[PDB]
Amino acid sequence: TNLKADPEELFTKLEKIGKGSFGEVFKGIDNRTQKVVAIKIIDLEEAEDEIEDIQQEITVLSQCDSPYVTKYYGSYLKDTKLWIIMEYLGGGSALDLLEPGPLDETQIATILREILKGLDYLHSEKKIHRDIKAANVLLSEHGEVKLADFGVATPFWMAPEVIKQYDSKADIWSLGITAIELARGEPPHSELHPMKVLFLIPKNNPPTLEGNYSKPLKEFVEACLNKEPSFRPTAKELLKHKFILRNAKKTSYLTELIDAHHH
Ligand SMILES: CNc1ncc2cc(-c3ccc(-c4cccc(C)n4)cc3Cl)c(=O)n(C[C@H]3OC[C@H](N)CO3)c2n1
Repeated sequence: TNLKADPEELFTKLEKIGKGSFGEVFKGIDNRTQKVVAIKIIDLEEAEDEIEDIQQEITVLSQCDSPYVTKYYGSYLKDTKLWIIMEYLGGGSALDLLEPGPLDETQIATILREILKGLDYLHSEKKIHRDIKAANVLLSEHGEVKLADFGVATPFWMAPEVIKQYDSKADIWSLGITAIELARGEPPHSELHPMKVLFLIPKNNPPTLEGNYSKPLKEFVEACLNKEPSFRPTAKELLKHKFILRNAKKTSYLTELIDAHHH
């Protein structure tokens, strides 16, 4: 977290690539290497109790060294603005890639498998992602799949025990919801007011995947979406799930999904 270096000099800020947590995010250029980066700019005068959450997310990202976690390159403070520099992933989010139409089960399994590799990494490091969902899964222009936007230490992807106040198995529930989101376009209860969903997730039976999907995909979802966390499999075990093994293919095939999105 460098305090003398000037980030206007080190980076060229390009177009906004969305609003993230706590500030605007820009495509940018590292002027020394010409590599494309993602730049989040947070106004610290506009942040109340958020500054502690920002620092905690920086710390966690700095401790991750995995091809399945968006890389953190550093941060800078210029007058009142914190610049956070991260790996730029040109494929967009998995949520973005749902827009042209439905994924097939090969694409779903490939994305889930790469998410599981990230979760296996994090849980083996004694970390919890805490916000697994399609919008937080970023793809490189080559089809590599990475996790982003860790949750701080909207309810639709939250495990019931998280809502009732848990461990890494909460990520497995969120993965199940993400599986449904990748199959259907949106999570269970997405039509409902969030405050309704807050009491439905604890109260109701767990969601199931409805529609003409393979039984292994439906069983993948069911295994993740058990109200009892100890009954959920680990990420390691789910990497061997028949749905994953029978359907996932090379990640480079996902470039066809990325091109379809830039139709
Ligand atoms: C479309 N390619 C693409 N490539 C790469 C990144 C990277 C980040 C990123 C993540 C997290 C943070 C970060 C790190 C520590 C603390 C705090 C408070 N934020 C900083 C950035 Cl720079 C991003 O915001 N986006 C955009 C986003 O929009 C929201 C969506 N949920 C995920 O992607 C990216 N987008």
